[PDB]
Amino acid sequence: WTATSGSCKGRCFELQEVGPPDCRCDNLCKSYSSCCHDFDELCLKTARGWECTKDRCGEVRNEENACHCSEDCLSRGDCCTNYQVVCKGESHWVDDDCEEIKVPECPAGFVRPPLIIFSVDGFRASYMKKGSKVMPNIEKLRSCGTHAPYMRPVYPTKTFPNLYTLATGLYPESHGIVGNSMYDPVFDASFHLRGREKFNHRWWGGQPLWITATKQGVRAGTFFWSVSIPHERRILTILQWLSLPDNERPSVYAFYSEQPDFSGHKYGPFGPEMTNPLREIDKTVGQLMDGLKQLRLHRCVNVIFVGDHGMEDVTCDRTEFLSNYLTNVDDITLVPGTLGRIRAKSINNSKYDPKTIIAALTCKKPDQHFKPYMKQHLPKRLHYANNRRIEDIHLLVDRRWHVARKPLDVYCFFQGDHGFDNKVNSMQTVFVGYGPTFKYRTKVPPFENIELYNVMCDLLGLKPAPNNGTHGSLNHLLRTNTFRPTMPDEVSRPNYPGIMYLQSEFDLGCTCDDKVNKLEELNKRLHTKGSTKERHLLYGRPAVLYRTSYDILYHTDFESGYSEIFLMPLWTSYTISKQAEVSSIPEHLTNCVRPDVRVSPGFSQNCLAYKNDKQMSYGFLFPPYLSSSPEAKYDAFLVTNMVPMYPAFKRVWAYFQRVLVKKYASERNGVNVISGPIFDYNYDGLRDTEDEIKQYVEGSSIPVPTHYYSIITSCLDFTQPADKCDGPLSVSSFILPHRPDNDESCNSSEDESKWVEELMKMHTARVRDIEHLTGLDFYRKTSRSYSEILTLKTYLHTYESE
Ligand SMILES: *[C@@H]1O[C@H](CO)[C@@H](O[C@@H]2O[C@H](CO)[C@@H](O[C@@H]3O[C@H](CO[C@H]4O[C@H](CO)[C@@H](O)[C@H](O[C@H]5O[C@H](CO)[C@@H](O)[C@H](O)[C@@H]5O[C@H]5O[C@H](CO)[C@@H](O)[C@H](O)[C@@H]5O)[C@@H]4O)[C@@H](O)[C@H](O[C@H]4O[C@H](CO)[C@@H](O)[C@H](O)[C@@H]4O[C@H]4O[C@H](CO)[C@@H](O)[C@H](O)[C@@H]4O)[C@@H]3O)[C@H](O)[C@H]2NC(C)=O)[C@H](O)[C@H]1NC(C)=O
Ligand SMILES: CC(C)c1cc(CNc2ncc(C(=O)N3CCC34CN(S(C)(=O)=O)C4)cn2)cc(OC(F)(F)F)c1
Ligand SMILES: [Ca+2]
Ligand SMILES: [Ca+2]
Ligand SMILES: [Cl-]
Ligand SMILES: [K+]
Ligand code: NA
Ligand SMILES: [Zn+2]
Repeated sequence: WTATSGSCKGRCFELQEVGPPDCRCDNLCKSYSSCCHDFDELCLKTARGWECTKDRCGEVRNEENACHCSEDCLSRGDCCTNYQVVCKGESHWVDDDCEEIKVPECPAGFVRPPLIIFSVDGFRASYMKKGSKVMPNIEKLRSCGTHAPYMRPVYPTKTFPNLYTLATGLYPESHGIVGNSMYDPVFDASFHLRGREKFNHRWWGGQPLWITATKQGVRAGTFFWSVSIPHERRILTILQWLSLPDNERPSVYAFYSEQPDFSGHKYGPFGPEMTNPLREIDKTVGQLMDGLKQLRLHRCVNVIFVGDHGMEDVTCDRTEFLSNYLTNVDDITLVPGTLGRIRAKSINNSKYDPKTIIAALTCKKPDQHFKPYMKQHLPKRLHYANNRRIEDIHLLVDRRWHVARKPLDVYCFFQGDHGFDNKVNSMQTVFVGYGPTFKYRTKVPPFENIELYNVMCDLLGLKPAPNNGTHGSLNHLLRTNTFRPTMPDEVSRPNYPGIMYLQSEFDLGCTCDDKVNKLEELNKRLHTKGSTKERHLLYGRPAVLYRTSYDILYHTDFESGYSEIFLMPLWTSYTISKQAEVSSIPEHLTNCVRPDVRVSPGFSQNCLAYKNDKQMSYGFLFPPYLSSSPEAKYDAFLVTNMVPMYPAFKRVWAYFQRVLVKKYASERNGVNVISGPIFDYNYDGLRDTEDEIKQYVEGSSIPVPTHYYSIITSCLDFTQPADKCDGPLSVSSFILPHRPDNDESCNSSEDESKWVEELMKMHTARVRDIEHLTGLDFYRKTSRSYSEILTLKTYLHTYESE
């Protein structure tokens, strides 16, 4: 109930929301159907339009007008944004030369530069270049401020998940807004893009920027705008707020445009009808900047120009239909479109079996334009699993396509859509930062939108709530207010075991044909005490950030941190130069596993368990194929370098180790590799404790990894070899799912050179993803600044063209 007979006079776009049934005058009142009767009359004025003309200059204030051209408008803060241009001979902001903003130039009484977040829906990254001739205000922002070639959204590349990620610094699985529609089975309720349930506060987790600000004494304008409030009125309202007295004036604001998304859906990302929406957004930016300039705030305010996601070409005819695959199609509910989520239509159907569904959807047509996944098997880079609102069965849809349940659901209207995998080029969006706190004419590398919350906090002097950004990885965007973190302290120090066990103490069912001089006797002791470690451990040993028991093991070709709890390495580190040679496994060592006399039988794997486990085999973290010499090759067969691997995954691993590592050393002028296992049985993106492990090698305490990682590092200047690099580093990484079949790869019956690399690209990862999953902290000893290292740890190699 709304008692809509109260008044909005003197309350237009009130910041504090007032409780029902009292009628509201805030920028959302229309969305709750709850505005006072006189709201449109008093707060949505339109008379005489949005521009001064020559004849209105110096007019008598008439309060019916949309904006004013009278002499008192600047003091009042309600001039049309072109007032000084038309009436005082001033120039438009876009026609002024760019001049470096070295310090905030703010009116007296401003305690910090304000921040305005100018958010644009569906603004694809390539619009900055392709639409540059029709967007001169945006282009001036871009070239005079700090910009990135693109900004990576979160998955799914939908509106609310991205806007709310921007607000919180959280992945959708953590903030809770996991799609543009959702079913929460605990609440037994549904969330939709349209409608009222989305306003319930229980959907929205974490702490958004406006709350972070309020709790720390920084006032915020309201970020949300009802669709009917015209853009010009949004701008004028922000300008009015900025004219408030010091004690009432907010320090943070958001503008939102529904364009160019709204047109992009109808015409495609580059349809000829797209030029006008881009022109109109540019005009709006112009209105803000002229507006700020009249108030003497154009060298005071930090402005962020940012999109939620891009836009792809998608039409009705590129729809896949589950009714072409499933005979049971009416026993499921599909969340459809550019992704798919499946659950049982009824939870009382005991016949519904997800395994049969997955199987019926797997590699059934030769060009199938979606791939089914259990959500825990999705690429870890998507961070799209640890929420009850994400259905167990997921469909990753190819770019340019839709999935639907039946043809009747689709009957064409639209030519554009978004929602796909967040590494897809067409889904990329924009970032520009302009103002005293940003750098001047600076280009920064692409970065993820999860990082911006921290930076917005830095811009405002706020302490960010716990989030998924890596605070300091974006310090290179900022002139000042940088955040200078310290490296996490190591929690467990390693043991450095010497030779402590006799060969006959081991009864492991392991066999090796190895019963085979003082020059090379002292030479091999030094290799075991760590004499080559500077070659293979380039950036220091990783730090263990949790309580555990482990050992450092040195060898000629590799160093490892061996866990006595998980009975295998947490990490193995080695360097392969450009000139290194690949050799084969000699016949005398094919099923060789040798006890490691530094490590007790009781903290060692055993071969018998693998013999008994008919499903599980084993591989090696340091590849025997890349041993430096025949004598060094025996080290690769130590039981302490062994890890459990399904024979299907061994095809992947073997191709990586035997072919790809050498290929990368050739291309990159050497590589350093760190590899190891990951255990994430509860799909939370975080390292499992021992008691979370759901699968062991039969009859043993040897835990089975869910994934295997590798971090491949070299010199960014590839004319310098990886091991003698003076400057910045280059990295690519992977987190490969450790699966007993290759059902994920439809071409896996062919040679590994036709399908393994494609799998690995799909499972590309950031170093920081691996850190969360392992509790390790890498790159502890470089000669680089820590912030530069944090940037490197957040890099994702996407394998998309420019
Ligand atoms: C990305 O960054 C984020 C933010 O840092 C990381 O997420 C954090 O991860 C922490 C580690 O998992 C997690 O810590 C837990 O918090 C529990 C209290 O949580 C409530 O309070 C906080 C603070 O206000 C709030 O943030 C939480 O909000 C979540 O839940 C609400 C719904 O209630 C959602 O609206 C919101 O979206 C959010 O959901 C997300 O997180 C939850 C988990 O908290 C997921 O289940 C959701 O799917 C979704 O992802 C909460 O309102 C606290 O109770 C936990 O403590 C248990 O475990 C510890 C182990 O140390 C144990 O010692 C404790 O005693 C306790 O155990 C008991 O409970 C167990 C579980 O019921 C039980 O099994 C045992 O037997 C014990 O009796 C724990 O400290 C923190 O909440 C979230 N925060 C957020 C915002 O998500 C995230 O990890 C990062 N991601 C990556 C990849 O790095
Ligand atoms: C960049 C960050 C800081 C941010 C900006 C804004 C900006 N303001 C805003 N205002 C209204 C809408 C809106 O209405 N949008 C989107 C789809 C729909 C909903 N429908 S509709 C009106 O048809 O129901 C269009 C969207 N953005 C909001 C925001 O909060 C949030 F994440 F929760 F969104 C965060
Ligand atoms: Ca959008
Ligand atoms: Ca986990
Ligand atoms: Cl969705
Ligand atoms: K076996
Ligand atoms: Na296959
Ligand atoms: Zn859209």
